[PDB]
Order: sequence, then structure tokens, then C-alpha cells
Amino acid sequence: YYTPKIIVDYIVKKTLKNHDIIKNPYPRILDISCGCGNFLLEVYDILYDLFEENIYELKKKYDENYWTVDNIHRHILNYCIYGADIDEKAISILKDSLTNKKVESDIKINLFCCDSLKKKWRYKFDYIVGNPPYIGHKKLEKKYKKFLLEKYSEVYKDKADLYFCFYKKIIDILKQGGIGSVITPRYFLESLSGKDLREYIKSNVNVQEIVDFLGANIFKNIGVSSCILTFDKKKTKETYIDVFKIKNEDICINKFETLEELLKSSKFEHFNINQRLLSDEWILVNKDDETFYNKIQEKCKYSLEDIAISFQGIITGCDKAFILSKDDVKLNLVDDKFLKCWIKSKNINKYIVDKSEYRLIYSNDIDNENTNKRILDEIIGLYKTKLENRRECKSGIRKWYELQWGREKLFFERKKIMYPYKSNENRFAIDYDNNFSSADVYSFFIKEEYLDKFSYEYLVGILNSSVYDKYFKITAKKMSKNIYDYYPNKVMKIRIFRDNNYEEIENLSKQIISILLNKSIDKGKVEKLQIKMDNLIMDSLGI
DNA sequence: TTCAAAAAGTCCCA
DNA sequence: ATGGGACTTTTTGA
Ligand SMILES: N=C(NCCCSC[C@H]1O[C@@H](n2cnc3c(NCCCc4ccccc4)ncnc32)[C@H](O)[C@@H]1O)NCC1CCCCC1
Ligand SMILES: [K+]
Ligand SMILES: [K+]
Ligand SMILES: [K+]
Repeated sequence: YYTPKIIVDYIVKKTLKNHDIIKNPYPRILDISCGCGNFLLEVYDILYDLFEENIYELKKKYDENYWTVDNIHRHILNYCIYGADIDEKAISILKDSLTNKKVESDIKINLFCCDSLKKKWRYKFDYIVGNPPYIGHKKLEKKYKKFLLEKYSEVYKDKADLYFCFYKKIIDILKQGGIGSVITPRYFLESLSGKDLREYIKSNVNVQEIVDFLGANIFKNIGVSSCILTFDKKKTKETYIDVFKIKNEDICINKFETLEELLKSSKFEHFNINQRLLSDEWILVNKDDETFYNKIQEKCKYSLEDIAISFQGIITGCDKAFILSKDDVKLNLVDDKFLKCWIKSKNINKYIVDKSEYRLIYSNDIDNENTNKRILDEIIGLYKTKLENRRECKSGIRKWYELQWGREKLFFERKKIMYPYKSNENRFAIDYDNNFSSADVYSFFIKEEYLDKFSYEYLVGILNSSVYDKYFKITAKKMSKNIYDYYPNKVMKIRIFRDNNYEEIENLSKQIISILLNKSIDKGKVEKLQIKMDNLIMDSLGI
């Protein structure tokens, strides 16, 4: 959880580089989750140089006895550096580190061992920097979540993250005219959960700059995707955001001595976004992509949500109790009426699904424990303890052997389209085989009233096109290197069109499906057909 | 009653 | 041992 030095230096310089120490020699710089002091120790160094280089100007303008080089260390610690953290061992270490910068009478260091989200803050701050804790909805303590939902409701609801609240706290205790700079996960820029947080930021601070590392691995051995947000409360009217979006996610961050060298390089693209034009969604793309995205949005008269019914897959609550290999001998104990075909996200390709290798025991259809005791005793019951610990079993809503969220079978046992929940690219397939799946695969079918306007074959044709792959990724939620979330909260917002190319687009899609399903697959002709279809779609959308 | 979101992902190997 | 690639469960609030 140590922040790389190149990033820490950038964040501290972002807040302090243009501070007028002559005009205000008492800046308050705060790290609200300071830890061992990665940021605060750097703040000390930047401040010490700033005072030392202007010591004679300060001595002349103010108390000439107070402003001496020998007094800089005491002045910084008494008036300038502030830190908070729940870990007292970390605070104890940081207090010694700040004390040892000088090496008389004891100096008072403004370090607080507390919950920053609970501390009564007695004053606001000129500059706030740091790296807050990230805790999601599963890993956050439930008693603590009751407090967040009560006191941080403006940014924390439902599946929100703890670091949303730190954004609220930082914004709230930032002084008028102050600057804040933090590194957090990037997901709030796009996630459904971040909607209220994005609204809070946009309407309370001026966002100066967003550094989006997309799927690059900033923290070694940490599966998180990062961004750096810099914002102020200055009296400003232009309110444009500098956006630095990484171009190559494989870049090593230490290739340059400073992060500014990386941002100005070819490894990053830069563009500006007008904060006044931000909706509840933040479309952070360059001018070419915005033009591309807007062309499609205006041209398409329908969305998938308009024409389709979407649903999440089965959630058994314990897969090992209900999912068996189709060659497992224990399936001889299970009547075939209980057995469903089961696929994973890797089984979804463009246009068609791999033949399934697993079976789901649709245990909800087992009427009672004595009629099918063999299945319960020998297959499902091997995990009875874990099954009984599921929420709906402890409450009695669900029997110990039942699927936790078995949905409705009739939704799955029909022609439908399926796609993986996380993928590098658009993979929408037509399911012909009544496949069931877990929540790693999403499904939709077409509403009856739109069947004469849209066919499954036409839909997988355009949804798998290069145009729609780029189109979806403009606003999709970037998760990790080469992985986007394909979830209904964005997939169902995809807009679709219907025009004179409909018949030829549909016909090419049928050819691709026919080739994909034959014995000797010549994958090459599929690629040529896809190129022809992409041209038709670009012709249709005028790009 | 029952939906769908959530990576400080998880796990393995060369 | 690490960094990078393949692949993705069920807990949870609403
Ligand atoms: N995913 C993670 N990553 C690691 C955090 C790294 S973040 C950097 C600094 O941040 C410091 N830090 C963290 N939280 C706060 C905070 N509010 C309390 C948050 C709510 C809470 C409730 C109950 C238990 C724990 C936490 N206020 C001030 N400092 C804080 C924290 O000590 C750390 O050195 N989990 C770890 C989780 C386990 C218990 C201790 C740390 C939290
Ligand atoms: K003087
Ligand atoms: K990453
Ligand atoms: K992990």
C-alpha cells in the first residue's frame, strides 16, 4: 500500500509548486490517511526548501527574530504539517521520522490517531494530499456501514466504496482557495455507484486534472486500477479539466525521473474536458472520440433496454455443491429433469457459445428431502455447513439445499443472447442450447413487440462489430489490464439503429454463424465477412 | 420477494 | 521469487 515515490512527489508538487510562501507563511498541509508518512515527509522537504529560499524576505516582512533558518524546523512542525491515521504504530513511526529531520525543548507535532471520517475537525486546510483506504461493500464491517449510510449519504449508498467518503471529507475540510490531490481507484469515474460522488465533486470543487492509468499496475502485487485527481476551491470561471489518459497499459512507471515527463510523453494522451458539460456520466475522451460517440448516439433511435429484457445469471451461493462435470459419475444419481447446461464466461465467443462441459443441479425443483435423499446426502450435502451459512438459509427463506438465487428457468430455456461479464472485447453470442450460467455471464432476450424490427442475428452482427467495440469502450468501466465490465448497467444503454443496411448486415451475421458452427472451420473467411460488415456499419452511422 | 453491483480481484506459472 | 497472463464467486444493499 506504499505509494510509489514518483507519484507521491508529483502529488505534493501539484499542490505546493505555486504557493506564495511570502504572502502566506502558515500553510496547513494535511494527509488524512498519512500512514507512515510517505506524503508528509515529502511535504516537509518541499516546505523546508521553500522557507529556506525565502528566509531573508520573510525576516524582513515579518518578525525578524522569528524567521531564521534554525527556526524553520520548529515552524513547519507546529503550524504546517498535519496527519491523521487509525494505526497508532504508524503515527508513532511518523512522529519519530518528523522529529528526526533536525537532530532543546519539545516541539508539538500535529498528528492524530483517530478515524478521519469521525474526527471533529476544528479548522479547514490549505492543501490536502494522500492515498485513502479502499474498502468495498463485501470487506467493509457492517456496523461501520450503518454509520456511513447515516452520515455520508451524499456519496455512500448501496455498493459504494469507503474511499468515496474520504473524497467527501477532503472536499468538506478544504479551505476556500485550497488545493487537494489524491490517488484513488479509478472506478468511481464510470461506476454506477460513483454517480452521487461524481455529482458531489463536480458541484463542490473545480477539478483541475485527472490522471487515468487505466489498467496499468501502479501498485506492485495489488489488483487495483488507479487515478490521480487534483481539485481546488479557487474562484475560477473557465473550469476546464486537464485529462491525461495512458496510451500503453504495459508502461513501466519509473522510465523517467518525474511523473511529468511521463505525462508529456507519447506514453500518454492529453485532452481537455469542460466541467460545466459533465452530466451524471463523465465522458472523458478526446475530440475525435467524442465526435464518434455523439454521431452514434444521435443516429440510433433505440437502446437495448428499449427492445430487450436483461437478467443476471444464476447465483447458487456455493458452486461446488451444485456444479458438476458432465462426465462426473455422480450425475447418474440425478434425474435429467434436474440437470441444466452450465457455461462460464470463457465459453462465450463472438456469435456462438462453446459446447458446455458442466451441469447445474437445479435443486429448487427437488420437492422434499426424503424423495431424493441420495442427491442431498451424496452430492449437495457435502457442503451443507457452507450452504447453511448463506444469508437466506440463516433467515429461513431458502432451504439448505436450494439455490440461493435460482432466478426463473423460463428466462434461460429460450433463445437468447449471452455475453461475459468481464472481457477484453465485445463478445455477444446467440445461445441455441438453453444454457444456464452464473453471474459471470449476462443474458438478454428480445421483447415480443420488437421481434419484427430486430433479430438475434442482426444484433450480434452489430454488437460484435469493431465500431460497437470502440463505441462501448468509450463509456465502459475499465477494470484491469485488458478487462472491461460488460454489465447491464452499461450494456443495456448501448444504442442500436435500423436502416437500409439491415438485410445485408443480418445476412453476413448468418454466414459468420454458419461458418462458426461447421466442422472444418475456416476462421479466415469469417474475418473477411466481419471486415465487410464493419464497413456497412460505418456506412450506416456515417463515420 | 428477488433483483443486480462489486476488483487495494484471485490464482498459477515460467 | 515476481510479474504477467487467464479467468472469474457470492456477498450484499436495495
Ligand atoms: N483495504 C484496506 N487497505 C489498507 C488501508 C491502507 S490506507 C493507508 C492508511 O489509511 C489508514 N486508515 C484506514 N482507514 C482509516 C480511517 N477510517 C476508518 C475506516 C473504516 C474502518 C472501520 C473498521 C475497521 C477498519 C476501518 N481513518 C483514518 N485512517 C484510516 C490505515 O491505517 C493506513 O495506514 N484495508 C485495511 C483496513 C484494516 C484496518 C486498518 C486499516 C483499514
Ligand atoms: K522585520
Ligand atoms: K491494474
Ligand atoms: K487477492
